Amino acid sequence: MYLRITNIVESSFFTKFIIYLIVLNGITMGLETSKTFMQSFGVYTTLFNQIVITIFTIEIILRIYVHRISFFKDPWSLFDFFVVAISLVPTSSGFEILRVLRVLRLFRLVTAVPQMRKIVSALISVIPGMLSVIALMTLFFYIFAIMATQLFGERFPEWFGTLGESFYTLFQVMTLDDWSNGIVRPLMEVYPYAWVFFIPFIFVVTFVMINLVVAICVD
Amino acid sequence: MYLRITNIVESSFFTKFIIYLIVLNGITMGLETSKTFMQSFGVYTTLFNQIVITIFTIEIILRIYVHRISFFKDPWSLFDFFVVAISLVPTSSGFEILRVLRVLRLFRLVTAVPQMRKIVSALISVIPGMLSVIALMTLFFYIFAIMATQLFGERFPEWFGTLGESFYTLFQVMTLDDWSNGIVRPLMEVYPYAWVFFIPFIFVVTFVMINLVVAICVD
Amino acid sequence: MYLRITNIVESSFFTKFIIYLIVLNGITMGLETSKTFMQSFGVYTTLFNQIVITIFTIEIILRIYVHRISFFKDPWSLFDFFVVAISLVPTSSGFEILRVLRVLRLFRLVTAVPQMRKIVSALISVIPGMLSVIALMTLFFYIFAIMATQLFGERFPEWFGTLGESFYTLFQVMTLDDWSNGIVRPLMEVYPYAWVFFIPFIFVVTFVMINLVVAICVD
Amino acid sequence: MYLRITNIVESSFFTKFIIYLIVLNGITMGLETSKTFMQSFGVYTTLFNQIVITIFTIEIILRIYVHRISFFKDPWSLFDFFVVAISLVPTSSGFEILRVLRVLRLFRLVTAVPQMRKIVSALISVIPGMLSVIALMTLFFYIFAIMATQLFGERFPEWFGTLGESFYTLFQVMTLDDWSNGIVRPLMEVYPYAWVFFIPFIFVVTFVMINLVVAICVD
Ligand SMILES: [Ca+2]
Ligand SMILES: [Ca+2]
Repeated sequence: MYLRITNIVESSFFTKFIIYLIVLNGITMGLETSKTFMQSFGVYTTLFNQIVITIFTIEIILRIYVHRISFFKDPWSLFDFFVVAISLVPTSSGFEILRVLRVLRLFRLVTAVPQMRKIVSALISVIPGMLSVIALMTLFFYIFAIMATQLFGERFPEWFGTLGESFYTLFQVMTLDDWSNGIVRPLMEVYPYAWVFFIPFIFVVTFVMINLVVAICVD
Repeated sequence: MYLRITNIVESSFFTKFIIYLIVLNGITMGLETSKTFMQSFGVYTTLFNQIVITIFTIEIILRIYVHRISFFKDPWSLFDFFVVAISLVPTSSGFEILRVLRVLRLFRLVTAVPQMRKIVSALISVIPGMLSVIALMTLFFYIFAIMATQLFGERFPEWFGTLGESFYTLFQVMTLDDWSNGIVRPLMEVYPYAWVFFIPFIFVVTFVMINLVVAICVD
Repeated sequence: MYLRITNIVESSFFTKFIIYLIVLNGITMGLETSKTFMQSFGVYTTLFNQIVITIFTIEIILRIYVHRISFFKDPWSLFDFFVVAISLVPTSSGFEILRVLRVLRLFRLVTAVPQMRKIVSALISVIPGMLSVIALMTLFFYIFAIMATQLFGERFPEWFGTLGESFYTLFQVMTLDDWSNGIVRPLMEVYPYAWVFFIPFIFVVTFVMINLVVAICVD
Repeated sequence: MYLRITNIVESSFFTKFIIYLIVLNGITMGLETSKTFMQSFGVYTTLFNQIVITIFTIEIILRIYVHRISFFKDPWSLFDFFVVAISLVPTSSGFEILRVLRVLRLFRLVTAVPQMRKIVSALISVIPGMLSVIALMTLFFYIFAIMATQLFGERFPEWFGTLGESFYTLFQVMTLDDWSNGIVRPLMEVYPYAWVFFIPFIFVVTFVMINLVVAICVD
């Protein structure tokens, strides 16, 4: 029976049928957003919803008999498994995020289309050539986050009171978002020289980030 | 008479007479902005306006009897057609944006001049080699916009209350506009972990957006 | 006496004497900033100022004998004339900006030192290849600035009340400064659809500005 | 004994032992952040800290005999000296930044891993090409900061008023952070024309900053 189902699975119709469900399920989830619609046709939806999840487990079952180990060595295949997996966990217990993480299956539209796969892969492929710099910054954030936590966290515990909080605030300064009136101008009402910590922080981080951009505009 | 007018239409005079009118009506529209100027000379500029609107229809009419099918296959011409059409809809009824969309005619200075046309066309032509990315992002915004609506909509309806709202807020974070003090920090007073949703959303959206830019400098 | 002075002006010493004065007057103008310093050594620095302005007029006078009509055809040369001239206008009457515009002479340190000159020129040379785009946008701003004034200026005169105000506000959106909480979210409390004007406004203007930068990396 | 130690120091084990310390002292510093952790293991960590500081001075001493003059002509080595030196100052009176600057030793993880060194060096190497621009800008900032102080600092001393305050505010405008609502809109309530000073300032400073980025993407 193997070669029977291998022909079914590898069949263009099969793929296109899967893709069709995604674009239907995608549209369905955006409708699940309307509190009105759910009162009207929620039943219709949750069942259509459960159907797809059944169908998707079947597909993932089929997809593995026809690839075995070649499957679990495929990023795209793995993705799909782990996504449908999520959607499998019952509609209760644990963390209310699971019910919500279900919408991640809409990313299957990416996986089930090569043109998308192509673009994502083009994108991802740039990452390893960034890890040298990324690592550098992460070391950097970590060093300053620590300095900040012990320089400002006592008078300013919202922003710097904790290693995590300093990390967040330092990130915010890096995105340059409301950084002066929002953070440093205040900080300075107590610590006049805080500009000595943040202007340099800003130069370094902005400089590095520009280098990172030109680095990707060469490869 | 065909060749008589085909020789009038193609005439440098005719074309430069059009450009001359555009720059006048352009100037006249910035004057119509002034409450003071409209008092005293309202009728001047209202007549002068209706005058030009005729002249432009006459032209667009003449322009067709010379080009027929060729004219309804010229981007720049179709434009000119539709932009005059809008300017034709009676100063009443329906929507009042039509009185305001009439200012779109000043975009004719772009069509009716090659130097401008060159640059516009240059710009536009970059778009198709972005749609792969643009598609990806729209799918992404749609996914996260759904998650946000069903994670923050209840306590924060102004910002995430509706699928559209989340789209708006998500756009806003993407432009990095006032995103932390103002959206995420407030959010965190209730949802300590909201940072888990927004830092990743930001990395992705900004990474992708950098790629899209380096894409446009490899062409 | 011509050849005598053509050896005074063209000399190394002359030039390096001029440069020495600039860096001295420059330092002197940062000290004129302190109200303290002025209550002590203010007389010193006002004379020192008039002194330098004398010395500078002598030089520019000299410079013209040695160069005649060739001088008024050098960008850098014309500049120094204009800048020194501004510095000549009596410490009274008309506008006080003239007293303030005097500090523009410190731009002579650029005019009168190569490499600066080189770099400035490097930069300016990039401009003409932007004029097509620049022009394009200025038409675009103008069109929307008009549109906004008549869509939003009645309920929101601070921001869109005058054509000029719209230009300012529209500029501000383009710099993406506080555009959503500061301007559009408010606007929407009255004009729910205002998002239809600003998101498109923002795509266009951002897109364009990206191209203009990609252009400057082609040239 | 020279060649004995030159075989100890130059040894892989020596280096990898140093790296192993950094990553441990690094971890230990992120824990010294916790107020809880200090109340339980504070003594453990302060001793461990004093220890590592010795180990690093022993190393730095060893490192010097094996290299002599070649060491004080190595950037990376000098660094390690100064960084360790800072950590050497007696945890006591004087400034308190010295206790905080101690966390700078984690930058040794950069100095003592060739993969970091490379990337850092790759970055630093870009700086010389920028000094022509960097100089230009500093001159520019200096000129406008002075103008601003004498134009706006009487009514707006928080922001201007001091040559330094202007510098800061001008920096802020350049990062474009809250520049319109936060600064220029207010200024205009008193000085209607302040826009004539800040819009050009913004064009120029952002122009320059674009050219600088393009110059780095070509070298
Ligand atoms: Ca802001
Ligand atoms: Ca901002």
